[PDB]
Amino acid sequence: GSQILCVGLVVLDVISLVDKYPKEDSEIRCLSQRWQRGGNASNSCTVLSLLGAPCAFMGSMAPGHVADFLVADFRRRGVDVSQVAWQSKGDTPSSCCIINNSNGNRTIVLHDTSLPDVSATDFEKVDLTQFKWIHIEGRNASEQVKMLQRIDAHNTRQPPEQKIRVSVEVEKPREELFQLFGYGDVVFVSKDVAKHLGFQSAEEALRGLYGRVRKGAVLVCAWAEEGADALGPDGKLLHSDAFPPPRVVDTLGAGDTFNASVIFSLSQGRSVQEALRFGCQVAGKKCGLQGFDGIV
Amino acid sequence: GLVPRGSQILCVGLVVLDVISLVDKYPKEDSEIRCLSQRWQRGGNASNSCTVLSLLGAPCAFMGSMAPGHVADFLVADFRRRGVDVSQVAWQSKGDTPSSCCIINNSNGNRTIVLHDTSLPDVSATDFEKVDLTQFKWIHIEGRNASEQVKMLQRIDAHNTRQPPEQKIRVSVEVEKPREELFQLFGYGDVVFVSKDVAKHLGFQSAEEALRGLYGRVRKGAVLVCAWAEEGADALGPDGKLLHSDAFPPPRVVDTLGAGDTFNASVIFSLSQGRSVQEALRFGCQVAGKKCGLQGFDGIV
Ligand SMILES: C[C@]1(O)CCN(c2nc(N3C[C@@H](O)[C@@H](O)C3)cc(C(F)(F)F)c2C#N)C1
Ligand SMILES: C[C@]1(O)CCN(c2nc(N3C[C@@H](O)[C@@H](O)C3)cc(C(F)(F)F)c2C#N)C1
Repeated sequence: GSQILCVGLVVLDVISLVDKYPKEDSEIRCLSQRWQRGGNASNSCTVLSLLGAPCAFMGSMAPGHVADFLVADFRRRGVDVSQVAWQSKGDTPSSCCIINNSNGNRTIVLHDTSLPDVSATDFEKVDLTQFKWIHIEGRNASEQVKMLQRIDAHNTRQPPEQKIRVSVEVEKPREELFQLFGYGDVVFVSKDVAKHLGFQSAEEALRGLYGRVRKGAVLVCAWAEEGADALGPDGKLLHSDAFPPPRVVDTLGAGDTFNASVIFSLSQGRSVQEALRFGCQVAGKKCGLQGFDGIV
Repeated sequence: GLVPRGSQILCVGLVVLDVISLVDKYPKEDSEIRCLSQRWQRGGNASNSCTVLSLLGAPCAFMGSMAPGHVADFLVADFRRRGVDVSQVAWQSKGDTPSSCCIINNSNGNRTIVLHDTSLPDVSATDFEKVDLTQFKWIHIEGRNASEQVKMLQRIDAHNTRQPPEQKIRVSVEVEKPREELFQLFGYGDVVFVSKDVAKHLGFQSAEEALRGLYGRVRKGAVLVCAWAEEGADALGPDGKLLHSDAFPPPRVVDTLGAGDTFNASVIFSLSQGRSVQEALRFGCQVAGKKCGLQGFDGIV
């Protein structure tokens, strides 16, 4: 019961830092270039390790030079990679990321390689006893629902002391994913998902979507410079203002920084109000830096 | 390994990692989109010419700057896949190996480019000074850091002054970017390639106007070459006779990216084989024309 497991993607982010977003059909020179290990669940692992939490990553990878870079990076951060679902078919996903240096906007052109996703069968092979918290990045929802039902079954057969806490992230406005609201102790819904469902604020989104979550669950919604909100079974809307840096230079992975910091803070026994504030704190620090070094 | 004396064609210039993403529509800033297809390609003018020289059957070498890392590893493996000798690469302790991001909009064909940064130092005259030239029969320089490259060209002239005519290294220069720094390179080389883009920027409206207008800038006995896309290519040498070749357009134009580099490498190859300027012009148009109907460099020969 010592690790935080993050289930989701690992993508190679080929970053270009620009002073202005390029206008279509133009040729701009970038300020700098870097490779960064990406993917939501993968980014959350980086943050958890920097926060001082033992963590594990579970996701699909295909042997090759890109996976070698990603594995070395994960290992350099002390992220346990023993749960990786190695694939014989597909290439490693990669994306071209344009980071605007004047406002931190990040634009991602993802190349999804048909790498088969982590299956309920792959998850069934995992001994859950070493995990205190399991975070699932919403992707192949029907297959992830089965993984979540397995954690519930495990929890039924354990005393309250040994129960594995569960969190779910619904970040893409894909209908398949909306069934994941009914699973997990903590549900993270993105601003992009909330806006697609017709909500114009975090408070509105929480009130509107709370009926979709499991009994006793906490629904969390971060809203960029507007900070973040959370709503629990007691019906009290919780809010935290953002901690924006004086100069916002990179928001790539700011959402993942928030998620990991909220999870970390809750796994440490802190209240929802303290976890919300801490998430905004670390996410805000991240936005004033390139990458993840120096967030703590 | 052992490279026989006077056997290679050396190409000095840029190697870049081109990341090309094909999209339905141009992404709006701060959005996360999925591309239709994505490819990692080795680019750069001198780099592209090396590929073509290898496919033509010429032993060839590339000289350019690279920084140790995963990008350089991809580029080196891609050079090797194309039989290019990479032993002359100027490995750098500072800077990033060039990488570019191209976004191609599938609904209108628009190409948006986020060019490589300027962090990596270019090949210097002192890096070039360390090269034993005896293994090269031809040295092609892609015009970049002109003041440094002029010194490299002066070193080849000095080498040649002490050589019998049969052991003289032939030299070619490409002025492809409309940068004033580069215009001093016209006065160097046996063969000078000037691009249509450079010629137009200098106010020339045809390969003929460009050659007649710029010939006064080349050294005694040099051949000035100018390809003009579908209008074919022209050359002008010391005899004052303007030479022309019509283009050999493919039945359907597929990919013109690196067609200029294909022309340059084919002209060089043909001249290094002892063919005349007229024959080299025609051969350059033929290979460049074949390339335009092909994706990449496979099947150009
Ligand atoms: C958990 C998060 O919601 C993920 C995104 N995020 C932030 N996004 C910001 N922007 C994204 C894009 O809309 C830009 O125009 C500005 C700006 C900031 C801030 F300014 F506060 F630093 C934060 C913070 N933290 C926190
Ligand atoms: C050595 C070269 O001059 C460099 C470019 N080139 C061509 N460019 C063409 N363009 C089409 C358009 O996309 C523009 O880039 C110009 C069309 C053709 C042709 F139609 F003839 F095949 C050729 C040929 N050969 C040969």
